[PDB]
Amino acid sequence: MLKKKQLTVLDLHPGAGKTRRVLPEIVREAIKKRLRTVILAPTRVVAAEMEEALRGLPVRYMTTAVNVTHSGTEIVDLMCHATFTSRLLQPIRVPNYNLNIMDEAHFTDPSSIAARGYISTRVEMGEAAAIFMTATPPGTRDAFPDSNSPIMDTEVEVPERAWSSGFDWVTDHSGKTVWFVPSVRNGNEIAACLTKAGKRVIQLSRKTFETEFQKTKNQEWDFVITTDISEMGANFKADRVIDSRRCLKPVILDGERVILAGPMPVTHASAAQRRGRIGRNPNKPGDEYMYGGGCAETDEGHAHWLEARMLLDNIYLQDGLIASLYRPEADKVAAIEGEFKLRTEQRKTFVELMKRGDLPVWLAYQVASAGITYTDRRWCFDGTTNNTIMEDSVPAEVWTKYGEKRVLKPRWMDARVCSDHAALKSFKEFAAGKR
Ligand SMILES: CC(C)c1cc2ncccc2[nH]1
Repeated sequence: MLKKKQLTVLDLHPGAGKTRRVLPEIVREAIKKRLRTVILAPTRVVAAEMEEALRGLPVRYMTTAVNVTHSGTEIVDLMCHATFTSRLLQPIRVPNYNLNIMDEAHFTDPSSIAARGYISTRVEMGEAAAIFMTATPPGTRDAFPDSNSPIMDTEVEVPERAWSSGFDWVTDHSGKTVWFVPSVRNGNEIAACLTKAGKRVIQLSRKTFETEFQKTKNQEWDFVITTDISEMGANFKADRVIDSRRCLKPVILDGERVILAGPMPVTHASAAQRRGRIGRNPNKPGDEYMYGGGCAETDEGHAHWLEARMLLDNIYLQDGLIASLYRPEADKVAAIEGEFKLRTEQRKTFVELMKRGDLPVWLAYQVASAGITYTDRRWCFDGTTNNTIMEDSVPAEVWTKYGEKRVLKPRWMDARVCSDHAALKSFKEFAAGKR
């Protein structure tokens, strides 16, 4: 696996031991061969679990999710997928790793796709080796892979709104359920319905993940309501998964705005990972998987792959060369390598709008490419009235950095900046010049 010019896909089924058994063996061999190695975790939660599995081995943890005293003797680095892509974009030198290991390599967030693209290009060039660890590599068509113990799979109508009758099976259960919803707003409604029925519910999403996931270990719960983020190696002591089989799809329309289309079907890879949360204990057969729709290849034309090309076009590889997307996911976007390459000052603005501004990649690119500087927020207010952002069915308003009350009406509208209350609160703070 460790030879230069080789990319291996470690596709053992979910729960087969890729992280706790195989990963430490790979790391020991890499250290024996003096290979400068990077290990990429999808989340801070997975980074902390990796430290437990690799404890005793000389690994430099480039994350505050682990409190360790590094010796300075480490040639193996561990960081999140997003951190790797961020450091590549910034004017910080990233070592040319001889071995690149990505855990939960199916992650479809733009920084994860860009990291696979950069790594696979280095391997293709003959410069490095790579190992992508996932039960569901890109283009997998099997939503029902093997498990540690038999699973009871049942196709059934799953509620996506509060209900008063017709779904007794949901609440009659006495175990612990993990329920995948298509959005934070949809989970809020289902959680409120379950709480009204006497259930103890924890909600998980990208922005709350680390904090709320700790509650699944610290307190008793009946349901965990989560978005697709729990497909990335989140483990639960549960006996049932309820899966809506739905997700939202960001779509760029006329190259001018981004909408959150759907809810629409998940991919086979996502369905297999949602199901993969249960059937993990060989001593507990009969965990249930209830699924409420079919699968489809909804990653085709999904904005994350176009956003990954915007990131890769702005990462130095060698002279004017630009990294390609990883071959099995390269057709998900119709884009020319290099079309989003920015000049030095516009590139720095694009990076700061993502890193400090916390803007979606597509929106950060529109602002930087228009020649606007990071702190200039006039674009948040000079769009057409069809770009007015609404709060509780009335236009959202903020006090500008000049002390003037204005309606939020961005020049470019990206639905992700107002997808839920927390996102809109963050965007209002940005529009006001507060970061
Ligand atoms: C634990 C945190 C503070 C951290 C460690 C580290 N090492 C190298 C480069 C960046 C780094 N960040």
